[PDB]
Amino acid sequence: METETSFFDLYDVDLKDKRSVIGKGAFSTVHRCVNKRTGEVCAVKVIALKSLRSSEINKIKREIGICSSLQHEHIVSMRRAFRDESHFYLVFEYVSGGELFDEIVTRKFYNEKDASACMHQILSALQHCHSKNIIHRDLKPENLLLASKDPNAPVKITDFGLAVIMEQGPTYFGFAGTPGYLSPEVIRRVPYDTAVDVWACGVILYILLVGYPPFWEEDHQKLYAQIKNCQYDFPSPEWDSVTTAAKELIKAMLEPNPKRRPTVQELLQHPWIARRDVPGSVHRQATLEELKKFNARRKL
Repeated sequence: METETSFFDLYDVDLKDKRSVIGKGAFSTVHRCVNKRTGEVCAVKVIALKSLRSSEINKIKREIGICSSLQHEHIVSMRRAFRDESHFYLVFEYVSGGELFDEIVTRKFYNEKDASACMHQILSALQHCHSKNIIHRDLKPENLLLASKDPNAPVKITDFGLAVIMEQGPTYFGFAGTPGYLSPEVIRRVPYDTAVDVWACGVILYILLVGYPPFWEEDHQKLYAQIKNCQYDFPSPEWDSVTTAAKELIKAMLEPNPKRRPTVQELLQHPWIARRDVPGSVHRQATLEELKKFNARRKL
């Protein structure tokens, strides 16, 4: 990262203007900035250093190393990273399509084939991550973005703040991730690996098909219990119109034991992902309505 040059020397943005703010998070704020030299529109992630403990700062530096190691079409590319005496500035490629789940609910047509295109992009990005021994650890709809408000815009995964680098096989990296997408191995606090990402994909794919998560419980202890014992189902009637290929793919992605869980490469070679005509074609309006309820529920 550039510790000598100021972000404000290479990029232009008024951090005080409201119309510059792309996103407001609890630990950072993402503004729309413009490359002074090239005119490229970018999303800078501003992180004040003020109240930050050392663990948080090194978490950020970890995110910078990992994000710089990653150059893939379906990963939001970090252009450059800056650190001055008060702020981190993580410049990223501009992403204007918003969250994937916020856009699916606005589609007039959505079927398993669309869900398979999304999952294909997510899986390919994950294949690039795991190839470099990177575990995202926190895959969730908030991290699944669309590059543009255009149809057929690419899905890009993002937010590697919780990402870890696995050097020596299954390793304990701590208990992190959002509860609904936590892998059983992480809940058990045993050493884990890239398989945890696969787990989240399963949970995500499930949602992509029906609009509600397989593990939903307000009590996080009963939720972690459901995840450990792999207590989920395909309720009628929503799942009766789903291909058994998708159902089997989710059953595989949600394998309670990481050793029996497919790698992302194996998933990318699954017929529901690789064959353009295995996923169902019928429009799933119920998935869209349930997904509006879901999007509403997670924010609140």
